[PDB]
Parts: sequence; C-alpha cells; structure tokens
Amino acid sequence: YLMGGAYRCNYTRKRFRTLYHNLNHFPFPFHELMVWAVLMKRQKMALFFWQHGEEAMAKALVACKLCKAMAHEASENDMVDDISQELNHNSRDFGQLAVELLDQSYKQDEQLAMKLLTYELKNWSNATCLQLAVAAKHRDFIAHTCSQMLLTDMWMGRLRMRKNSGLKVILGILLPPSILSLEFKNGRKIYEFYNAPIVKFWFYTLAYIGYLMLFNYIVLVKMERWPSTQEWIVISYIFTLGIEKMREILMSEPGKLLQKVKVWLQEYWNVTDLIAILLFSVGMILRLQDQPFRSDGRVIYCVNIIYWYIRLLDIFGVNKYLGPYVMMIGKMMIDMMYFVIIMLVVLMSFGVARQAILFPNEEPSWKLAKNIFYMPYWMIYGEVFADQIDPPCQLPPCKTGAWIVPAIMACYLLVANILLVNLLIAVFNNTFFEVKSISNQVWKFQRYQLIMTFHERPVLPPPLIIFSHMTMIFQHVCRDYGLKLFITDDELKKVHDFEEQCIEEYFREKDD
Amino acid sequence: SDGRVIYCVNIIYWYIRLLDIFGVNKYLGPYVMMIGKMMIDMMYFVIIMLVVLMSFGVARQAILFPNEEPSWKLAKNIFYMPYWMIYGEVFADQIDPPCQLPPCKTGAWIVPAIMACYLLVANILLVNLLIAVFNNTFFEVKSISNQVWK
Ligand SMILES: CCCCCCCC(=O)OC[C@H](COP(=O)(O)O[C@@H]1[C@H](O)[C@H](O)[C@@H](OP(=O)(O)O)[C@H](OP(=O)(O)O)[C@H]1O)OC(=O)CCCCCCC
Ligand SMILES: COCC(CCO[C@H]1CC[C@@]2(C)C(=CC[C@H]3[C@@H]4C[C@@H]5O[C@]6(CC[C@@H](C)CO6)[C@@H](C)[C@@H]5[C@@]4(C)CC[C@@H]32)C1)COC
Ligand SMILES: COCC(CCO[C@H]1CC[C@@]2(C)C(=CC[C@H]3[C@@H]4C[C@@H]5O[C@]6(CC[C@@H](C)CO6)[C@@H](C)[C@@H]5[C@@]4(C)CC[C@@H]32)C1)COC
Ligand code: NA
Ligand code: NA
Repeated sequence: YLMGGAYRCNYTRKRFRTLYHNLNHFPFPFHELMVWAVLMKRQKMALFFWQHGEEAMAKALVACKLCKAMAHEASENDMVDDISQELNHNSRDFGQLAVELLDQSYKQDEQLAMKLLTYELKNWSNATCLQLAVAAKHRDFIAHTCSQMLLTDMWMGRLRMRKNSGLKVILGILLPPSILSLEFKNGRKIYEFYNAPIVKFWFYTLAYIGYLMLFNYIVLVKMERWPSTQEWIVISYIFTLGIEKMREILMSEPGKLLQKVKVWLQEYWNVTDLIAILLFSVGMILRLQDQPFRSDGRVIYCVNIIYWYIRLLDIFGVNKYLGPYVMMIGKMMIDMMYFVIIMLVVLMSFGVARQAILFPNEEPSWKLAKNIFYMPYWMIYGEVFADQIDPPCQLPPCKTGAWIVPAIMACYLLVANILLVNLLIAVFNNTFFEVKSISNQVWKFQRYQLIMTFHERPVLPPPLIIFSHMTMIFQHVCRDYGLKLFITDDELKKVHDFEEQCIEEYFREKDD
Repeated sequence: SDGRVIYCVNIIYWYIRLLDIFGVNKYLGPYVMMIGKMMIDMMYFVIIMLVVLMSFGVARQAILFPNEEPSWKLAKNIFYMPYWMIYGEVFADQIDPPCQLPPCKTGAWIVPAIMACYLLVANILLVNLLIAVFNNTFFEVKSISNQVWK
C-alpha cells in the first residue's frame, strides 16, 4: 500500500504464504531489517543496516519512497506535524545517500554504473533502480549525468549514430533504402530501425506536421457541401487519435475503469486533447447540415486549429533548449496573470470614465459594455489616436467637462506603460535563476517519461495506426531492453562486488 | 532591372560588412560578438513567437474570409498583418471590420478576443522573458567576448 499500485512485496506471495502457513531463514536479512527500521522511525538503525548487505542503492531508494509515503499518510491523519517533518527529513537523507552513491559509482566506473541502474531486482518486485527513483519523484537522481546518458542510450535504440542524429533518422524514414547504411550495436535490420524510440518519435512528428498542413488547407480554402479528400484525412486522424487515447486509458495501471480515468486526467495535455477532440466532433457534426450550421462548424474548426497550432510546443519539448523555455513561459504566465488583474482594474476605471463623460444620452445597450474594454485596451499597444478620444468639439458643441478626458488619458498611459510594465520586467528579471534551474531539473526528470511513452507506443503513426489497432485485436485471441536488463549469476555477483567496493570507498572518502 | 536589384541586395551586404572594420575599436568589438551570441538566443525565442503568430493569422484569415479560392495570396495574409501588428501597427479597423452596413460574418466577434490574447502573449510575456534571458546571461558573454577580442 505504501509503495505503489504495481509493487508486490515478497510477504504476500504464494510461496511465502505457504511457508508461513505451517509455522526458516532469509537469504538477505539486512533487507528485512532495514525495512523494519524504516517502518518504525528508527533512523540510526536504518542507516546502520543500509551499509551492510547487497543492493545498497535499491535499499536507499525504497527507504526514501517508504518515508515519503508514511509522511503523506501521517499528514493526512492529522498527526502532531512533527512526525511528518521527521519523516520528510529521513526521506531527504536517504535520497541524498542514493545520489551520492550513484555519483561515486559513476566516477569510479561508467559501464558498471549503467549496469547498476538497469538490472532487474528480484527482491524488489522486479523493478530497476530507475523505476524506483521515478516512483519516488526523485528529480536529483534522474537528472544526474549517468542517468541522462543511460536515458540517451535507451532513447537511441539499437543504433550507434551519435554524431548528428535527427537528419539521418529523417533520411531513413523518407528513404527506406538508406536504412541499410547505418551502424548498429551488437531483414532484421529494418525491424531494429523501426522499433527505436527516436524513429517512432520522428514518424509521429512528420505525421503531425502533415496533419497541420492539411488542416490549414481545409480551413483556408472554401468548404463545399461535402468533405473533400483532405477533410476526410483530417477526420480520420482525429478519430484514430481518439481511439489511441482510449486505448491508453484502458491499459493504465489501476484495475478499475473509473480509477484509470483519474490517473490519465492527471496531466493537462490529456485533458486538453480530450476537450479538443470533443469540440472537433461537435464541429464535424454541425458541419454536415444546412448553411448556418455549416458556418458554425467552420468556426469551430478555426478555433480547433488554434489549439492544434499551440500543441506544437509539446513536440518542441524534446529539444535540449526548447523545453526549459516552455516551462519558464508557464511560470511567467502565472506572474503575468497577477499583474494583468491590476492593469484590468485601471483600464476599466479609465474606460468607464471616458464613456460616461463623452456620451451622456445613451440608452442601456450591450454596446456600452464593449466600449469600456475595447478602446482603452488597444490604446496601450500603440494605437493612441488622439482624434477618436477627446474629439475636437461649424464645430459641434463641446460636451460638459470634456477637457478631463485628455488629462485622465495622460495619467492612465503613464501608469500603464511606465509603471506596471516596468515592475513586471523587474519581477521577471529578479526571479529568473530559480525558475531556470527548476525548469532544467524538471525537464531532465521528464525525459524518462517521454522515452518510456514512446517505447510503449506502436510503430505506425496515427494517420495509419488503424492497422496496428486491428492486429492487437487479432493477437488478443492468442522486455529485453527499454525497461530492464536480465543478467546471469556471474554478472550479478560482479555487480554486487562492484557496489560493495563503491560504498566502502564512499564511506572511506567521507571519513577522510 | 534584375542586375540592378542584385546590386541593391549586394549593397546591403557591403553596408553590413562595416562591423569588421569597427572591430578594431576597443569598445566596438566585444559589443559585436555579444550581438552574435544574443542572435542565437533571439532565434530560439523567434521560433516560439512564429508559432503563435501563425496560429492567430490562420484563425483570423479563416474566420473573416470564408469564400476564397486557393491562391498564393492566402500564404501572404497569414504572416504579413500579424507580424506588423506587434510592432505598433494595431489598426483596429482593418482587423475585425465593423460589419447600409455590410453583413457580419458568422463568428466575427472572436477576432478581437483572439487579438487581445495574442497581443498579451507576444508583447508582455515573450519579449519580457527575452529581456530577462539577455539580462541574466550578460556577464559571462561580456567576459568571453573581451577575451576573444584580445
Ligand atoms: C518539424 C520539426 C518540429 C519539431 C522539432 C523537433 C524538436 C527538435 O528540434 O529536435 C531536437 C534535435 C536536436 O538534437 P540533436 O540530437 O539532433 O543534436 C544535438 C546538437 O547537435 C547539439 O549541438 C549537441 O551538443 P550540445 O547540446 O550543444 O552540447 C547534442 O549532443 P548531446 O548533448 O545530446 O550528446 C545533440 O543532441 O533534432 C534537431 O533539431 C536536428 C534537426 C532536426 C529538426 C530539423 C528538421 C525539421
Ligand atoms: C440592444 O438593446 C439591448 C436590450 C437589453 C439592454 O439591457 C441592458 C441591461 C443593463 C446592462 C446589462 C446593459 C448594458 C450595460 C450593462 C453594464 C455594464 C457593466 O459592466 C459591468 C462592467 C464590469 C463590472 C465590474 C461593472 O459592471 C456591469 C455590472 C455592468 C453591467 C453589465 C450592468 C448591466 C448593464 C444592457 C435588448 O432588449 C430588448
Ligand atoms: C493565383 O492562383 C494561384 C494558382 C495556384 C494555386 O495553388 C494553390 C495550391 C495550395 C496552396 C499551395 C495554395 C495556397 C495556400 C497554400 C497554404 C498555405 C499553407 O501554409 C502552410 C503555412 C505554414 C505551414 C506550417 C502550414 O501550411 C501550407 C502547407 C500551406 C500551404 C502552402 C498549402 C498549400 C496551399 C495555392 C495558379 O495556378 C493556375
Ligand atoms: Na508603439
Ligand atoms: Na501607431
């Protein structure tokens, strides 16, 4: 219950249940001893038990996750609020121990360090160290150099092209004969090329670019009574994308259909995609009707194309420099919202004053609510036309107190364009280093999720993914790498010896 | 006439090449190299602004004119007016015209709202973030430029 949905402790297995039914020993006693010390808030005992035995990094990550879960449970049940602080401190200590051990292992030997993070852990419900670190939301562990290089190796697949990627992958996708010219890591070459995560990502990117081109074409030119070929291709793309989203919902982690909906709705992109697909379905339904409903469907298409243009930032978030910038944009959006509230108050004040002064004989109409916001808002973006505001009133009679409007305009412009915008620039300037560092760490953490979700995806892009969906139905009646790495007993022994050497060297260096 | 036009483009280049001569002054060389690096940063932010601009332009062109034959003038109206709009030319009669009066197009009230959102994003968020980026990465660039010039 504390670890997660997919975790399976050895105590609840059928073999241990049968052994405990008629009541031996434990192969690794320090695992159970450290779990006991962690569950009972004995930090010194847990730290003593951590450095004895094998799988030190796995024990550190498991202890960090357990302490975090216990802190959350204690804070939920209104404890003394000092237990929660102690548990959070314990979790931070164990996370720091894991990070320092990883740093020592990577500094000593690199290949064995990578082998440490991917080999399957039989004692911990068959989960690698990367999965334990991700399940603990440990951002400083995934953002380490060794974890990043391992993720790059997983992302590149079975290819060794490391000089200039992307262009060669694009050439291979566009020229299938050009595939048999790339070096591979130690017929089947095509299967290894089309199953790498990077090739799947570029296939999806090219399909999305073509879909955007077709959407622009169908909205720009005149729409006839019945959909043209490009409109049918766009509708097919939307339908297959919706089917793929439903398939991803179905194969989530929880065992209930209603519970998987919440977990899938955790991310904002999924919610926005669902809303956009529903809106496109409504617009397509309204499009196949008479003329006014056809126009309404066309307008819905235009709004939807705004969203699908905006969604290119998700694709851009794979570049090393275009992901942190997008997350910085997100946080600066919150700050800009606060300052927009104040500017809106000032703008409403000026607009109401000018509208009331200049036009004193207006009947109640909804056009009054438009003149308040429209002109003062366009005024602060350079459209400061001084004949439309305070007109020179042969000449028409001057309204009573119409000389106040230019003075109020001067004060409003001085406040809006010299004070608030400069203060906003200062706010963005003095809170940039922290936001930049946080964005870098979060992007390096989410690289793992990107790689995993493109490793689990099918090969064909959504325009022609309907073939891959039918094969799953046909195979319904019937991880060597990418997730784990299975090794023999000699390799396991060598890994254990290397880890013990690393931890004893780390403690010796710390003491010295 | 074609040769004359090529001459005009070439004169642009030969005017730009005065920075090579300016790079002998003690204070006008480091500034040019700083300009070079800030050009790379400005390229990154130009990509994002271009995405936003294309979205708004396509939306406005599709909403306002629904009976246009396929022509290369469509590809011009997307980039032209939204690009000149963010440099102070925010003429509100050319965009969302007041439609004696001609009939109002279906859903033509969305264009000013989209314009407001687009202006707020382009002129308050991205440019201020670019100013912050230039501001917080100036000391290192300045020192590197001084060393490289020397
Ligand atoms: C339509 C596309 C829109 C979505 C764009 C999709 C998002 C996107 O832009 O891709 C990112 C990727 C760039 O990364 P890519 O692997 O190709 O190359 C990186 C680049 O060469 C850096 O200079 C390297 O060192 P550093 O960082 O300076 O230290 C870095 O090495 P490392 O540190 O990793 O070991 C390299 O990774 O691909 C391209 O843009 C190449 C042209 C292909 C795209 C151009 C053709 C379209
Ligand atoms: C074309 O003819 C229209 C007619 C119906 C006319 O009804 C009128 C009823 C009052 C109403 C809704 C109208 C115009 C100004 C409207 C104000 C604008 C204000 O703005 C807000 C702005 C921001 C707020 C903070 C302050 O108030 C409103 C509370 C305020 C506001 C909405 C009060 C309501 C006013 C229209 C049709 O019927 C046959
Ligand atoms: C004067 O008459 C011209 C006529 C030839 C007309 O051909 C038309 C063919 C479609 C084409 C090339 C035309 C106008 C809009 C064009 C779109 C603009 C889009 O912009 C881009 C913008 C940015 C992209 C991201 C999205 O798409 C295009 C993929 C898109 C684009 C280039 C698709 C192609 C469209 C012209 C002459 O023949 C006798
Ligand atoms: Na201006
Ligand atoms: Na102007």
